[PDB]
Amino acid sequence: LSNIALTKETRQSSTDYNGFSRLAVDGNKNGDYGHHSVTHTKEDSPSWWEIDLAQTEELEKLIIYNRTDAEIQRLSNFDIIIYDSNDYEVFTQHIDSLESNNLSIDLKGLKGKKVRISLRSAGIPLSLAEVEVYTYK
Ligand SMILES: [Ca+2]
Repeated sequence: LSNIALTKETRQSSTDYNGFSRLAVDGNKNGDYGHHSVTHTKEDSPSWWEIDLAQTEELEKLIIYNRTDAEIQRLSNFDIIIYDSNDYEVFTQHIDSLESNNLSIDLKGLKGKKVRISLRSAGIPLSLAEVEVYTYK
């Protein structure tokens, strides 16, 4: 397995507090906001974040690392949406809440090019410490 998320092109609904979208693919899973490795949107309707894998890949695993210092509850009631190279949805999963600072999803070789994480409660900022996307097997 290799983490092909690293340094892929990212974007998000908006940015607050220097929480750039790229911070979720910098290879640093520290969720303490002041360690400067956690994304942050404004209070959007909805807040979302997206990664472009640059071409279609066989996806083995997705790992999402939450913020940990404060407001950890914000990463809850959300959707993970995977799209093909033509921007059509190929997979959706709804998440009620995280119990630990992270969630792992096996994708069993699902082919996709883009991954969006989008909150279903409007007004809530999205903050991610790290989103890792594994291919290989
Ligand atoms: Ca990070």
